[PDB]
Amino acid sequence: GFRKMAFPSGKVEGCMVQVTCGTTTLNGLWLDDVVYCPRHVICTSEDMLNPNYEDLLIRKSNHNFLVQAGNVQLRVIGHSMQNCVLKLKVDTANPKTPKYKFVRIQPGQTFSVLACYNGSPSGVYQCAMRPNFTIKGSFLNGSCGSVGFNIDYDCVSFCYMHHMELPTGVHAGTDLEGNFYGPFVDRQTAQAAGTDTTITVNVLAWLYAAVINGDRWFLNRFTTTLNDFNLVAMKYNYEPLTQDHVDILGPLSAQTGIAVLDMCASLKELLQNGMNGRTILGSALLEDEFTPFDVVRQC
Amino acid sequence: SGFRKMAFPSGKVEGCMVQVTCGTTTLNGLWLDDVVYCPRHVICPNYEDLLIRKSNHNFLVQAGNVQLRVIGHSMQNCVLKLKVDTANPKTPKYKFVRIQPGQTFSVLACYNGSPSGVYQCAMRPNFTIKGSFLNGSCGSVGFNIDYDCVSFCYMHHMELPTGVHAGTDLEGNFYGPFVDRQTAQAAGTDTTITVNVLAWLYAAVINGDRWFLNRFTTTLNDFNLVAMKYNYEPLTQDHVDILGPLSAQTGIAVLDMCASLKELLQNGMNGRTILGSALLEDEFTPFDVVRQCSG
Ligand SMILES: Cn1cc(-c2cc(-c3cc(Cl)c(F)c(OCc4ccccc4Cl)c3)c(=O)n(-c3cccnc3)c2)c(=O)[nH]c1=O
Repeated sequence: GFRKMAFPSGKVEGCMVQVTCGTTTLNGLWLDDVVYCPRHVICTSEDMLNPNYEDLLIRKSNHNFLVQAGNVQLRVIGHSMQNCVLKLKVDTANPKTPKYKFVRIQPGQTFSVLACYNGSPSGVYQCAMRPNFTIKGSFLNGSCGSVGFNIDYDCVSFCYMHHMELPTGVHAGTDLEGNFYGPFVDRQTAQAAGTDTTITVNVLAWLYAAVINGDRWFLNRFTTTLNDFNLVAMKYNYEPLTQDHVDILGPLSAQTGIAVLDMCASLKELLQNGMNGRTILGSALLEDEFTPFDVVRQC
Repeated sequence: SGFRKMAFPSGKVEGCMVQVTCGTTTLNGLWLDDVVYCPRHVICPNYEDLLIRKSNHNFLVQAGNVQLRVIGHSMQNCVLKLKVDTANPKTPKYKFVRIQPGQTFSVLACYNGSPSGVYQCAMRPNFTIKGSFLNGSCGSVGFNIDYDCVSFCYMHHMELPTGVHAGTDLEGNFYGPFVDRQTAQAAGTDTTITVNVLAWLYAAVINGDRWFLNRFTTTLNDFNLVAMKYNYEPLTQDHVDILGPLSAQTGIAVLDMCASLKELLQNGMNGRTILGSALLEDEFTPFDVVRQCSG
């Protein structure tokens, strides 16, 4: 069938530690001899509205950072800040370090989240970067420093580190170079996410998946132009579909024989009619958290 | 805040997955101490005489890029136990358990000894699971983690025509009325897991999705007569007491929430969603909702 699978979390579990600074404890990512964690681990609650992190970090000494992997304590021998991520240099390389790289992902892209509390992982789930650069995750207090990743062969690509929960209940974070996804800042001042839209190219990939698994009830005889489609789909809060999106789908189009702009016409009709009580691949809603790359891997 | 289908972290189980090959067939095996566990249909039907002709060296056992010499074999129900020359140094604290319909577990899907994805499943009332499997997945395993102890509960044996999957516990007993043979087999008519739907409505409330709540209450009998009408599972008194912790953390008594559910069963949702779903979700247990939404 088609289930939203996460990646096996084992390679990431071996990297999670807890980082303590004063009364603050959150999770860090231990790779080689560096521990990475959100820089607000150094913050007090009075500084939260307008923290001066450079001013706060220059006042800290290595021995102020208690880093703990399992039962073991790690000695911090250096520290530096990169954008919104703090990098704590430690005196012993992590022997469980996998092959890895850091990558900045784009809206529509999917990844797995290892939700951790006190450096101990508690669950893993699949997630997508929304077009408004938030993620609809599942995070409790203490989850800061949890990370999102993909696994390709044996290479863990780290793409997200969790920093905060916005007022609307969605989550905001940075890449592993500390740059936020979206217009957010690690400050407790008012900030709001742009209106969230549906990831059109992902919905289409999911329909192609439905056709591959046997389900054709939503297909119609029509075709459309790219500009006719975008004019209709914008009215439903769908992301504009670009010629690049059209190119990304070509393999699935070839595999099923339905041209991309035919499938677009079926999606136009589905938006107009709703499900009429039916389901596609076990869902009564249009699914937008499977990329074209995903569909092919599990189909 | 937020609510997701969440699996247990699979690291403790990844360290136990291996490929087993008998002739042409290659499927995944579970390596604990000095034994590899896998479905007995990898020997291919009569298995008593079929296994008595296979020698230890009929079974190629690859643990990653290393070879395990099979030095013994044994069968327990539908599961093959291959004794190997050396114990798995990554063996977690573990036990074998059998789960009940309605209970959930995580699944580590493998392909040629290679674990490739993890997802959270529920044992259906008809004893099947709606999993995502492609060829090579057999012997992929289901488990729960509690503390540091892995409870293994599921080993996958076969796909079914409906797209659902059938398998055994780690002692080789099937879940449901299925046999590991090429015979044509059909899943029984499924039913919805009522206590899970209710735990999920509780998760929706905890997340601020409150629209489906109403002033009323009901009775188990009046409610249960509407469950049978909608192909829902009988709600029992044990179910109510199990939903107790959430009943307090929110102020919604369980038969109050049942009035909400009866009223959603009757009239559906007015083009509305609950926790981003257009359907009533029944794959989260009361325990699942607690471990995720409070601590
Ligand atoms: C000390 N401390 C702090 C945290 C921690 C900090 C935060 C957090 C971090 C930063 Cl930089 C903030 F600007 C922030 O104000 C949010 C806000 C309030 C009002 C208006 C707008 C905004 Cl944006 C919050 C957090 O959001 N969470 C969290 C909670 C629930 C789910 N996910 C994340 C947790 C922690 O986990 N451990 C630990 O010891």
